[PDB]
Amino acid sequence: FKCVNSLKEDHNQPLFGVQFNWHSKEGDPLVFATVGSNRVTLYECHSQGEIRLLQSYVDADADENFYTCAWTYDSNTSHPLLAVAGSRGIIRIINPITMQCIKHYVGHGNAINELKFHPRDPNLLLSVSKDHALRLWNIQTDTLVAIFGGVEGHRDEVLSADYDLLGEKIMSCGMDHSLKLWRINSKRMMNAIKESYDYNPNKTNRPFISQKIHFPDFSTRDIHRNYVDCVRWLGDLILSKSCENAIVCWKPGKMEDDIDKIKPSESNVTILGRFDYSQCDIWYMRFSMDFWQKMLALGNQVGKLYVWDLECTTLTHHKCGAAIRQTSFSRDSSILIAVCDDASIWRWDR
Ligand SMILES: CS(=O)(=O)c1ccc(-c2cnc(NCc3cccc4c3CCO4)n3cnnc23)cc1
Repeated sequence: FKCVNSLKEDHNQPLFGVQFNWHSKEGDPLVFATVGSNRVTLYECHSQGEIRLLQSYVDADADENFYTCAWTYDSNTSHPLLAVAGSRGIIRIINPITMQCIKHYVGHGNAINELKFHPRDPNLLLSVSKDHALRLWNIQTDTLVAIFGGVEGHRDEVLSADYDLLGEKIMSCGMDHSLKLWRINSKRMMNAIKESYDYNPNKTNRPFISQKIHFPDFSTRDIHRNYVDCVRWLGDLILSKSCENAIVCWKPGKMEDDIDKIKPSESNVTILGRFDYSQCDIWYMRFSMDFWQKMLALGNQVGKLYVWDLECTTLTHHKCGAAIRQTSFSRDSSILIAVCDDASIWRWDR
């Protein structure tokens, strides 16, 4: 990788999130979104390192702080859509052509830390909050499918979550040092998703009733000893990090235990590997993987970018010295974008 371009957003506030749109066809524009302050901005990647500003969404509330964004598509037209959320605890669905808000969802009792779309169903949106819960929404029928939390749920702010390859289960993590598994291919959850598609408030005077999921299907606090701020699946294995200068590769149960045989009472975990690094000991730093899960990237608090081949390279620039909060690879893994605390954006080409 070589640094081919850099820019700074006029607001001068930290950029907390970045995502390339992985739903665009080959030959169509390569676009990424950034979130920081009360803004969402779209950019296009052109040849010879060129980055073109497309449009921006500026929230009516000057005190809103966006923390996360995620891309999906309309199941009938295949047109892209962008979801954004932050400190207000309000989810906004944005049309990327006009950069206008189509609709919004209220409900979480505090800030939203991460948004993720289901890998098979573009209408199923997962949100994780400071209110200690996860929520699953159906954005086609505007319904709240389920709330994951309660008696055996997280006992402090939830920081991250990820669906597995097929979207049969979710792993969540947060300030309580725990990683919790929630199966969504159960008879109860499959029926609830089916019912959310049948609901229409114009054909009944009764409200849609959400599932209250009080119990996870697995839980551990034995991987990290501080806030767990990023989790991703790697097949049936899990990659997770805290502020302790390592990404840990682990699995529930003993070495030969199959993930789908794991019982909620499972007391063991198996450590498989560790990715060690330096100067990344502050809260709120995300790692990412490329589409094919062959590359892993993480920025540090002094502007250095670490890249591992999953099948370590340190990327540095004399003008890049602020904390790198999140990174994103283009679908073909030829471009890597990094966003910083000083509102700067960095483009690395392979
Ligand atoms: C410049 S400062 O004032 O020191 C500062 C630093 C960080 C944050 C901050 C960042 N991001 C999140 N939330 C979502 C997010 C964004 C990125 C990575 C990440 C997560 C959750 C896990 O990892 N924040 C939620 N509440 N505060 C923050 C706020 C102020």
